[PDB]
Amino acid sequence: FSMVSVDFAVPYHQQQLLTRETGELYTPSYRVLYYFRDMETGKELQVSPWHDIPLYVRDLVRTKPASLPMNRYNFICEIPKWTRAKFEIATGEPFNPIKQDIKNGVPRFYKHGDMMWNYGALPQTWESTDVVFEGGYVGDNDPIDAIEIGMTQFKVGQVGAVKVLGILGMIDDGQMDWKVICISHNDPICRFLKDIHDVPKFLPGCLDAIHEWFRVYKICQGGVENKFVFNGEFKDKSFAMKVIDESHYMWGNLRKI
Amino acid sequence: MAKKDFFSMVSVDFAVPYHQQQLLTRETGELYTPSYRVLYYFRDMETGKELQVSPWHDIPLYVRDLVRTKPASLPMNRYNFICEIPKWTRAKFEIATGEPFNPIKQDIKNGVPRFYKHGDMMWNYGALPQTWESTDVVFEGGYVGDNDPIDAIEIGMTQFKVGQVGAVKVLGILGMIDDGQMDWKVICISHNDPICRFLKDIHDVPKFLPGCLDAIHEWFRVYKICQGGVENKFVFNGEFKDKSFAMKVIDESHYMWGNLRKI
Amino acid sequence: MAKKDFFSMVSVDFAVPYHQQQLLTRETGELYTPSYRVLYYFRDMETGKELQVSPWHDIPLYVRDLVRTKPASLPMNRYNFICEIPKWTRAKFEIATGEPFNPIKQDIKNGVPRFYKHGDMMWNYGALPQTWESTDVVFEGGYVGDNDPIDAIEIGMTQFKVGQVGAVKVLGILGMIDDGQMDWKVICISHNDPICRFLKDIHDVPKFLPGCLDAIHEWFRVYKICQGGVENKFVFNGEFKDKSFAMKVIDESHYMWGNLRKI
Amino acid sequence: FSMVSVDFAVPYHQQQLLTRETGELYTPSYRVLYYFRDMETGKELQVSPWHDIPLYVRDLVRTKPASLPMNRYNFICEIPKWTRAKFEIATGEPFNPIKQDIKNGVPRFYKHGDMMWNYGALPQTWESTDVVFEGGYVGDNDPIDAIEIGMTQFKVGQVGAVKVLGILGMIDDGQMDWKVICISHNDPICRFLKDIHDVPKFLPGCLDAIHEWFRVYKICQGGVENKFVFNGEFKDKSFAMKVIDESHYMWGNLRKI
Repeated sequence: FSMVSVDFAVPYHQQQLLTRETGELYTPSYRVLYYFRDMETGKELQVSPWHDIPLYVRDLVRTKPASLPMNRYNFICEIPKWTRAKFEIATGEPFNPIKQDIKNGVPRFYKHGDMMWNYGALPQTWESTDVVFEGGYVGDNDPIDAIEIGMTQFKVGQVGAVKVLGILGMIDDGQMDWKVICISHNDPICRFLKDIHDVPKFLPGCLDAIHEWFRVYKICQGGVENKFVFNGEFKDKSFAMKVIDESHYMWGNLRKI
Repeated sequence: MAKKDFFSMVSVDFAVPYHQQQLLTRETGELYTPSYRVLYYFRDMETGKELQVSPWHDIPLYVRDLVRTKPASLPMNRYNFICEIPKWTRAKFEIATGEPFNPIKQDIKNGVPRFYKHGDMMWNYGALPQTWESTDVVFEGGYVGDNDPIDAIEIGMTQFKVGQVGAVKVLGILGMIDDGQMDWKVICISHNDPICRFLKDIHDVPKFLPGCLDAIHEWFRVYKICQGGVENKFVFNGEFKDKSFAMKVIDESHYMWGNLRKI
Repeated sequence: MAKKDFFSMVSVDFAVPYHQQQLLTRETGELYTPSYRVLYYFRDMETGKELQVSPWHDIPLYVRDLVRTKPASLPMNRYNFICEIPKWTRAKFEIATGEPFNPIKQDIKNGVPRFYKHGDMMWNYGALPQTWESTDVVFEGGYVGDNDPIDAIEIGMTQFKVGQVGAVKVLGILGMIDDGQMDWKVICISHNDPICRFLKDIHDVPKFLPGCLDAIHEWFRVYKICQGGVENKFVFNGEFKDKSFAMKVIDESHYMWGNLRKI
Repeated sequence: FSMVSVDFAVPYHQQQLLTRETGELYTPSYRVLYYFRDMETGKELQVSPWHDIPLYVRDLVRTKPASLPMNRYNFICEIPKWTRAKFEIATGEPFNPIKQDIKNGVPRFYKHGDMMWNYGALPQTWESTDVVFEGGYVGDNDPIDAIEIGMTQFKVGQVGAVKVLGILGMIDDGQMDWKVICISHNDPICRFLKDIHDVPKFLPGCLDAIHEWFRVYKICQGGVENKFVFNGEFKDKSFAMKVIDESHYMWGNLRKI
């Protein structure tokens, strides 16, 4: 038996993402915490869903065609499909757990209707205010926002691999607020969706509905319609993956500080 | 002055050591002649550096990424599978357990390349890496191992190229006796197949792919008769054991493979 | 002389009477104004002749072809569904049970077209044709019917256009009380959805579309509060009954519809 | 309540196809018989899988887009996927039941290997010898042959709706022997397969393997390779649906006689 092998020692231990809840759901004390459980040792450590969860999903040895491009990102669901309690990552609290946003002293919920798709953020991203985006707007100092459009509803704070399909430039309170469009790698049609122009072929009405909702959800809370760069048009996954890297880079610098 | 920028950078600082490798395959020799070889290499995704590797010892048996985000309550079941004999074909290819870096080559009977006389292999047929069915171990019914990697039959609709590797979900196993030794046939399905997610365990195969398991039992039970030999014997009565049993057999196999290297 | 041409023409001579009809829809009026109408017609697939029809009385409740080739042992479950309120929208459209040929029109509150204040309808919402929930019948918990076609909520990923008709598989039912009367909400899924085949009965919805049934119960239970009213009441405790129960309710409904016409 | 409705009386009763077996499987007495069970009345009548089962699948009222073309044909499986006993419709026996073909006095089985796809015929079709096809070959006086390529294996004599995707002109003993390529309307990928050029995108190797098998299965039974019109090329579904109609027409005339 030839044993000639490239002694490529697998370093680190794989980690298992865990979440825990504390506080009373729908009240201001609710929090979803994240932890890593070493898969060899069993040791747990609290981690930050934002800084510590890989933006890029990778395994040790990639067996897919070197010619096939990569498109597997992690996605942190904040507002599950068919719900309206506005939850968010507490970028201010240690270990950035998920908390429900407070509008007054009262926990916030959308007045317009429900979030009809899983809504959240991509970890290890930062849309900086010191950067200027299309139409000359600056970032809103928050992780990049994502909308995963498959049939299955994620639990609050649930994380999973998605395939980026496109992006929408929404202006929010004077700043750039990209909404990345993506789909769970486990959804039945994930494979038939190659780029943003396929969303209407397989989920007719989905993109119009996403556009319309973000365009007007504030109006009924008193506000005004919202503005979009590119004409409320959805840019494709190439443009979207670029914005995400600019984003990952920006996150990298915030951490070097 | 509505700007509250207080961003906590508290994080568990986990350095991601190693560089991700990209599997690559290259061919040499003339297909269907005895010089044909499929060789495997790794390409450091950082440095671009390539090294030749062994599909048998260097491709992980378990597919794993750096941070698992699936429920900790969901048991793991994603193994790597190396295709040797593509679906719908009959040239017997194999991992060269004796040559350096165990490339894939065509099985030679005398000096003539082998092909199945009975018909074509109707499913992708191959092996699971980092496995070893040791002759020094006695299995069910008192048969020893056959000294080769574990055998696997992936049952999805799509056909793999020769030497193609992919993630599969293990569903069950068949204990066939081949020349006095134990020869497990692990039943799996590509994690990319449209029905992979509805196939939970071996008893679901009949529900979604009726005929499939009978046709696997049958082909393996008689494929040697036409070439002159006898039918083949099976443990458990030609029954397919479920994924739990199958995973234990695969664990045993990976353990033995581990010892094999240490010697 | 190897030609043996003896072709038996013995056959049961079943003449296929009627001509297949093609459903057609046409719109009139200005969308979102009270003049908007969606009208249905049939087009004889032979003669090309068109006739206006009623989406309510003329579209078959049961989808059936001339010779069923599915196992006689497999129970039938393919009903027609008329979409009134598309997935992700909020304009309340309805079948005009009072106008001739019952076209679809937008529901008018005073003289103003209606829209749901609470949010959008997140599933295609509509009715099953040839059904009638009679006021002269007392249902579970002693509530009478609401004098309209049965309500249906189709749960697939794809969104229907207003007034679009399609085959759906019935999976269960919810008994909501609406203004003292019984108001069934039949839960179904398009026969074209990728997971239609894995959804056997109402208890499978939670397994493949977790959240879905809770979100349906909730929206229907509170959608009226914001417009000033009260929460809504449910029979069976807001529980979703399975497809068998749901099919019996639909049969009863089709029977009553039959009487309705005879009068 | 407006009751104005187009009184379009539904005539005939729907029929349920039934099959029964007689004789000993794999011996010469095995036969699969067909019957219709009226769905109202319960009355059963023996029918012929060939003359009595609609070539076109139709329901009373078509609710699909009038713009969407029709492509739902019935398919009678004779040789199930992964098997080798050559069964066939007995075009000579009354009510054309399925019987196993007899090569000598011995029931026939393929020597080459198994039929790897469900193999059968389309009902109400006839490939006449008095007609001349591409390359100038005449028909082989039999129903049109079909290969349904989905993942699920049909039982012997099982009938189901398929979507025609293409066709292959195989020459057999001097005559034209079309092999229609199709897929069960229930297979998971049926919807992604639009035409013959999609078969390689979703089932790579399937068309080459189908070509190769029909090209050589006779060689080992002593014979020679087989010839194909069009260069062993698979024509698309438009050409295939045309051949099927010529076929249905021809069947119609055989019956007027």
